[PDB]
Amino acid sequence: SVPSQKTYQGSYGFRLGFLHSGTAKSVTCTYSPALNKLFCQLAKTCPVQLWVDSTPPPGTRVRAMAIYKQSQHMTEVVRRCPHHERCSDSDGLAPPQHLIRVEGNLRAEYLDDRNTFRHSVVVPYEPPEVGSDCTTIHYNFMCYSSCMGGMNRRPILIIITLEDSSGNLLGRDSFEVRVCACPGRDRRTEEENLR
Repeated sequence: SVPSQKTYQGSYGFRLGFLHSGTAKSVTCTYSPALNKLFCQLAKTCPVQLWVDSTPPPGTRVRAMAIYKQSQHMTEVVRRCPHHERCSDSDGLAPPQHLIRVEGNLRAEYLDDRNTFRHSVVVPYEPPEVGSDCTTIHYNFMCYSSCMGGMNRRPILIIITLEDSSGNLLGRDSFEVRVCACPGRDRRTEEENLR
């Protein structure tokens, strides 16, 4: 089967937000609203904001999962390539096979789905701190889009789900991601091509 990607704000008005990082050659992570696509370097910090209109219940969680964007590849589990899964760059929590990691959250849990074999990483939703209007999760993406035997140049979508304590859907949003050497240039290029 295939995870839903339908945008759904739900009862709490859940949606993502992204910083405005620009397209300088030196940028390590940058988001294109026109393409709904994040461009980032390998394993670098990718801040993703969570916005809500009202605070969901204690025990609410936030899950991230990757799927292939093209329909003909969508049933294939997105995973790290045969090189990266064996490079012993584990942070002690994330399984070496998982593309998506959460950085700096000791409560992050990594799931290998017993039925679909898909990977995901889930954290507790924390309401914004004092003087803050949103909550930010720092993600790392642990393979290049180009990795042979892995993503193999195929585009992927990251699905972020707000879920209750049982894992039921409360909200959903998504963005494409490209992991590449020069996110600034690739964003500029793809946006030009779009135009």
